[PDB]
Amino acid sequence: RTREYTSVITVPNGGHWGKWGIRQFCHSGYANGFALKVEPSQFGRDDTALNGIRLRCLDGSVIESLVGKWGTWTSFLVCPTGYLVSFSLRSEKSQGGGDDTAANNIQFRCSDEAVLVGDGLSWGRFGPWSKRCKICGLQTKVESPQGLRDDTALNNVRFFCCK
Repeated sequence: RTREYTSVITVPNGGHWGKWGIRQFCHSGYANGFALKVEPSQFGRDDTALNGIRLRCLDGSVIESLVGKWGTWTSFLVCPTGYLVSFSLRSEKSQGGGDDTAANNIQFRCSDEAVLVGDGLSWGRFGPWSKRCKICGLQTKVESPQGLRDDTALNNVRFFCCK
């Protein structure tokens, strides 16, 4: 890895199908905001999944990891004061085969205790909060990124922590 980190923060819900992308980090400091690549809040088009998470680092740099090709990017949701420290994922439960457990939405906790809920899909439930640390990078697991709107979905995400 280029930037050094002390640990990885993960959550227990969230899919297992897809390929992990490249690990991206803020050049300096931590991230204090995020945006999402989601499909416009319209009706008819069957529900699918998030196609990406993108963080803003207090040093104006923006990072994402592996992104899907569908949906549009929302404006950023920024920390009132600190930086991001913990995240929770919204996902439906599954079964043996149909592992419908892609990530539907995400909410973060900032260092000042503010909670920022992404404006995503609202199907499923928020699972437990990951542990807390100073978020400086991320890595995304996306199923068929270049695929059809059909099975392209961000399945999981993990963030890296810095000193």
